[PDB]
Amino acid sequence: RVEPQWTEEARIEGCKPLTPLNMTRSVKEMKMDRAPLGITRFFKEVGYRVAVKKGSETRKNRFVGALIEPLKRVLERSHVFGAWQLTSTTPRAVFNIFRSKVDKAPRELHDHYPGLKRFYEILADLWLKRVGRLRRLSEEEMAAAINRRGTMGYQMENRGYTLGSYWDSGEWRQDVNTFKQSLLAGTPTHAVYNTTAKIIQYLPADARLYELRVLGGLHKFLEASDWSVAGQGLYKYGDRVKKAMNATGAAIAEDIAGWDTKVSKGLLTLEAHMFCRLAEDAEMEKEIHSLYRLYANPYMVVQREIEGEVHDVLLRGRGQVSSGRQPTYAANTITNFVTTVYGMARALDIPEADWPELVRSLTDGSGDRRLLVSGDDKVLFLRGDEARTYSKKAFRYGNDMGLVRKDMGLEQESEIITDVREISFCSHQYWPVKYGDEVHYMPVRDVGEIMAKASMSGVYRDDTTQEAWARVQGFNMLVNYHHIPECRMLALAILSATRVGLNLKGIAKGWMMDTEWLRDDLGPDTIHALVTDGRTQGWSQLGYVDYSSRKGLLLTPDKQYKHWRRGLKDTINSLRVEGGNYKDWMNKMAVF
Amino acid sequence: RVEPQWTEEARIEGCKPLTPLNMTRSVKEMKMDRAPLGITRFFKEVGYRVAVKKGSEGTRKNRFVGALIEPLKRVLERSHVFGATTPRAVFNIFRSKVDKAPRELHDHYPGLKRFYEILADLWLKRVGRLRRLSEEEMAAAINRRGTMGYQMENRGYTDLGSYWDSGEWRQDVNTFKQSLLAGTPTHAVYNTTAKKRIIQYLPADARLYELRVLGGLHKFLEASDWSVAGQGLYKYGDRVKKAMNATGAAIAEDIAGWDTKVSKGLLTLEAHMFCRLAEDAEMEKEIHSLYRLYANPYMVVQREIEGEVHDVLLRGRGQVSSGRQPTYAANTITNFVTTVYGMARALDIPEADWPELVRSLTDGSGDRRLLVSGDDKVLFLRGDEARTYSKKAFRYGNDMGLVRKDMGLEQESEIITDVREISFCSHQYWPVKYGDEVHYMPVRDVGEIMAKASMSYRDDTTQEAWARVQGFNMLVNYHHIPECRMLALAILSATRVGLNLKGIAKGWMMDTEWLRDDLGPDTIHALVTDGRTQGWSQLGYVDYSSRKGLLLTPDKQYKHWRRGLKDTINSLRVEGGNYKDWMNKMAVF
Repeated sequence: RVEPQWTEEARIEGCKPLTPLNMTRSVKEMKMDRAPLGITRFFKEVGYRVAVKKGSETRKNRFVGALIEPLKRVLERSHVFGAWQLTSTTPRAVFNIFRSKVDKAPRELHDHYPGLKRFYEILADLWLKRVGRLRRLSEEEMAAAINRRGTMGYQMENRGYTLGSYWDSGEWRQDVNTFKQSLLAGTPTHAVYNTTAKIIQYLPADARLYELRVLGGLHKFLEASDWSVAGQGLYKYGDRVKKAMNATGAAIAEDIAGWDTKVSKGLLTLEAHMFCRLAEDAEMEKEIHSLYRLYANPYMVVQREIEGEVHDVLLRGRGQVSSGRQPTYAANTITNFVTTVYGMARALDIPEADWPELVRSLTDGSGDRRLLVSGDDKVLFLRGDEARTYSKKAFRYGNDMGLVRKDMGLEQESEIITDVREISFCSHQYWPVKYGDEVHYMPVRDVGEIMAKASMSGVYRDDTTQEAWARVQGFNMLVNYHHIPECRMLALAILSATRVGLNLKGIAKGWMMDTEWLRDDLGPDTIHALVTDGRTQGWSQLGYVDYSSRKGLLLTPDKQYKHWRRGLKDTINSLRVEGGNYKDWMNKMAVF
Repeated sequence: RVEPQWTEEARIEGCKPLTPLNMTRSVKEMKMDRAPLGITRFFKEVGYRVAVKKGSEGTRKNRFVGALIEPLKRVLERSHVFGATTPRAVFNIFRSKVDKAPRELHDHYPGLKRFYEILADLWLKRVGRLRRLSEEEMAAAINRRGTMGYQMENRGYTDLGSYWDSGEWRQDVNTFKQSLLAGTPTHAVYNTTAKKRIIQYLPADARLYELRVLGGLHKFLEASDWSVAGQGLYKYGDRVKKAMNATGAAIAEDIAGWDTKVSKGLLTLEAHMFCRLAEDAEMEKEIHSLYRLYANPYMVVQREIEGEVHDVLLRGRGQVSSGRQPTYAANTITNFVTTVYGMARALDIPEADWPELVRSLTDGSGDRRLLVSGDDKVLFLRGDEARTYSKKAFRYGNDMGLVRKDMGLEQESEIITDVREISFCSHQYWPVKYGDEVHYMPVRDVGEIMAKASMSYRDDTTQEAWARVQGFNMLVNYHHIPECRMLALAILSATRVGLNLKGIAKGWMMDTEWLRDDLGPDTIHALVTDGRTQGWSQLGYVDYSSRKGLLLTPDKQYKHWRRGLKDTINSLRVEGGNYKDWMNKMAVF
């Protein structure tokens, strides 16, 4: 049907264009048994196979699901609970979703690249003074970050055991090394992204290792900058927000709808060029620029159903951001920060001569302008009069680049936030909680979502791997939500109904970062050392949210709520295995 | 006066001789001017400098710990080993402790080569080849607070840890790698430190080199049931008790001054075994070249003759150095092999049966088990194979130059039966009940325990952190000793919450994961009984009837100390500091 046609990529002065590489080698590895059908709008098709693969995986946890069963009435009536009921998605839906979310052409033609280039450079200059050059990741740094439970792709489905399994075999070593030769020469292998739906776009197991080896060092600057929250956990997000409000007073927190599909190849060029000025050696400079030649103009495969014939459809795009690659989070955060500050300076009449200082003040954390970035999520903190000017003028600079704000008019003025408790960052709001003599702001979300992710899971041994997965969520719920009464009561029930001495740290190694507090000997002072650095101690000093705020996103202490609390004891015992080493009631650690 | 080493270095069939290296490069870095005096008997003198420097140090009593255990000083001195530098006196120590010629001539080398090889063969099949240590791996093991040596003291470098981060060691170690690999090695003279026991340390450049090649020896010792490398003192007891239950009779003999009694011939079987275990052929040259400096070494020691202090250069042969990363690993394997060889020769174990002995011992199967840690061992045998070993085996040791401490040269070994009287790593191991489980936990003279916590002035927030670190250690390893738990709890109550426990004093301490302010009873449970127990009320003690001798008795002075522990804690408490709630409420008053 429709055949794709798009505007030519604009070239940017002082930048190296990300020219496409010869991808004839990688398309060999897919084997389409037919010719294109051309039903896509942005993505040009190359061919379709027939019923080569399907997409399957998700069960409710017996331990968590039984503890929150008495609560299922209130959670569904007043909260976002049960909104994750989605069977293994049929290939028709994965196509209509791919056509209505990713089949969009980014805006690659706009005159904001000159200003955006200098902001990328000014950030690159500050980075080199205070952190240094981007050092490649060694073999030990990769292993700590790799997702051990990952599929290696159809392209290496034939090779053998399937990611952690092949990290121990040792076959990954020359994989990454053979890919350096393939990419810089321009004939890369295994460079077609795979598609999964639950649209995540993932690559084979190696090259991920190449990306992590070359672009995993971006983590250092984000940790060292007051505009990023890399490394720290949710329990520290709130006090960061409260610090920025006290200096500014007005906050603008806007989302971009489908950020991954709205990044242009030009932004991807200004990115590489910034990371080239950060590379350690000249060889690394070629490695970053050659990798972004594959990052831009990608190739991928998607399925469809078309009333009978499940197909395997290869497609190619331009300049879009890959959902499943590891170092994407770092790049997204940097390129968001840059695009946002550029529009801010353009709206506040900040002359270019003051731009080198603006980036330093924002990275150091001084001045009437503070910012907080984390992927597609940002909160801009500004002074009262500066925030009103940002509201009436700044959206024109975002819309030129193709970044349209979600649930808002194209030229609608930004909403100025006054109550710090109305600031949405990393899907959570932040409410004040009393810790002894100190008050800290702690992540609050709809309780329904919280409990839904603790119950809805892929397993490796069903039970006793499911039990371990239950208390691992129990520990997470106690560390990050001990201030919500419902979540501590549950977390302590989960910890009481699950066995002492399971492979907690060993299981869920890929997803779980900061696993230091995932141990059976955890106690109240463990959370204290995270929240207030140990300056507090005791269950009696671990505070809760205000009573007046125990509503809305959080549960109300009504008759149904009391009934669930009453039944928690019995349910814990109904879950306990005969003669298991079960910790004492962790529920005796909250006053009834 | 005379220097007649003339012990005619032995030759071993099938081994590469440890030929001496050209040390003309290293002696220049010593800047020696005067002529030898030749007071040494084994070590050959080359020259001495004049009073360039001396030695200064501070062994100070911790204000925090010392004040807590002061009411106990009366009884600790009456009944225990409590209360226990001059360049002149450093020399006369080194003359009576190190200035001894090792026995290099004996015909036990053929049999010892095979045992070195057959263990080298099992290790290749069960572990693999010896892999060099990466730079990260080197960091996790370096002692950050160490001197870099007199040769590099002039550079301005104040301590090893700070200039380990500079990265300039990489150029230092590679350039030094060329010298050692093909003659005229640089920075190759060992330097000496007093320890009131002469420590022999090598410059920071070489320390990193030996760690890069021979640091991976740790792994092989972790895979074998005859080492305790890696595991903490809280796991030593149960390892001893497991061996007793299969054998019944134990023999624990110490060698007096083991470092000074190893011969170069043993160092040749050492190097060659590690050469048979090296990953590549280049590593083989690296291990052998390093053992060319290890054998026939050079070193400088101070002395005071007629009121003149001198830096006296000397040279020996085939002795083992204290300050090396691979020395503990080597000394353990070397101790293991010389021991098993003697046991095979005394129990009449055919040479055709030796490959199974070394496997049974590594796997931990049979009526024959061994426990090795540096110069320390306990040989576990059956009741009647222990009677044969006691009467016949010392002759094989005495031939190799390894004479037993405080025993007759040919005196019969003493066969031990009571598990609680076995001595491994300066500790005995008494049975303690952890709920329904019983585990053997390390005991020792309490006088020696509490002394080390006191390091026996001035204060510093590192002196406070050093007391808290000693208090967490005392609580994990000696909570069964009642007095040590009370002291450990008193230390934890009088030390502030939130110091840099893990950061400072970390270099000597290994496995510091439980050094944390949120420690609690189940932290010790997860160590002793893998978490199968829980709660203070399940953290057991030694038998009351055994609260005597090595341990304190609950007499009037002990109770008096207990009463006064409350006020002493407070008297130490800084105003307005976050002090962990009385960790002493966790014991019965």
